[PDB]
Amino acid sequence: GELDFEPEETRSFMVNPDATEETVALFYNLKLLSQNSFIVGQQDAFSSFYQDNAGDSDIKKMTGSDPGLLGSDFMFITDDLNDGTPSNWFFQQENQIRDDVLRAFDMGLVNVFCWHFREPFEGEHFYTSEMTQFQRENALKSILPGGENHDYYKQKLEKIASFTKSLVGSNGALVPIIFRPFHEFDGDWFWWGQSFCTIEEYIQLWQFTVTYLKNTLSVNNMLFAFSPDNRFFSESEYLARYPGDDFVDIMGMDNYGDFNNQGQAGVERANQKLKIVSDLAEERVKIASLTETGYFVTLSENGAIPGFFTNNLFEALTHNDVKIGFTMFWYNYQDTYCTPVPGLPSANDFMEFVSKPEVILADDLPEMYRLPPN
Repeated sequence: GELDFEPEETRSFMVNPDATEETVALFYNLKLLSQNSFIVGQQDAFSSFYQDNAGDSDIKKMTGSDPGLLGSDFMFITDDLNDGTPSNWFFQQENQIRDDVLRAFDMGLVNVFCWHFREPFEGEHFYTSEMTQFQRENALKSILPGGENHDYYKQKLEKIASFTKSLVGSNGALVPIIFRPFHEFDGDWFWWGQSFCTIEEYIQLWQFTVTYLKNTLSVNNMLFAFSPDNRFFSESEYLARYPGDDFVDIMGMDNYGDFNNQGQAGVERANQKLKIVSDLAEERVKIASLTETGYFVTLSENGAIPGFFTNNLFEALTHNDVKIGFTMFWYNYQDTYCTPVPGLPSANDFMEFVSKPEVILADDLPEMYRLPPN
């Protein structure tokens, strides 16, 4: 693979040119490997398992290798009831997340965090179907400067910052994380969604958040990822609520709908939308990504899609010279899986997929946190 800039210049293409050396290396190495390959990871790979069969990650049970990327969530870390102490269940979750992230970094994996941020008035729900009309219509407005919950929101960012700056690997370096907040904002299922705020409000929230974390709180081990769901067909629509090249490192999208038993038509839609992201990332010197995907199987309800991984997902990720740094599956949980373990339908198909040269799991990860010389 080849890039149009030298490693030593990477800082000039980053939201935070003062990032730690390992965070700069992560940006460079993701951009470089995206020319012809991509990392595959999974949300909660070290703590959430099909049928709660704990031990190795399900991807390692299946393939023999851990995933190349671990997804985690700030949800429990920012809960109103997380008091930081050992008896507290939310703190126990925070500590387990921290241990899994440090384990991932020590093994060389990439770490991505999303944030299922419970709305600020009562702190109980992030899904709009579960909150009141008043909460839906006013949650995001209330956290902007001038909003009645703005100081509350600053305190949540301060907790994200203190957690993030606490992540020290076994090598003594801070763990770089990709932070992907306010995702899927083109849908209506979260309170930061498009029916509940204007374009200007969403962009103001994004810019305030990046600047407060990077500048006020001096968080230097973070890359920033922007990701709608799949509700666009053009560059202009993808960019509708984009906060600007000074505020985004990773251009992502989430896509389950085009894979949900939609045939080759859905595969084509998924590839076309990812190509838009990939084209914009090439033009703006960003990293592109399919930040969430999967086809969820619950054997008492539905079955696997024949050739899903090899013929559907892989084709969408590669056809027409798509360039992405990584993709991530959602978690496996109880009787529902989106990556198989041995003996389940889609296991062979998954093996064929992960054997493709483009796919990078833990065993074939580059040294992502070392910058090569010029």
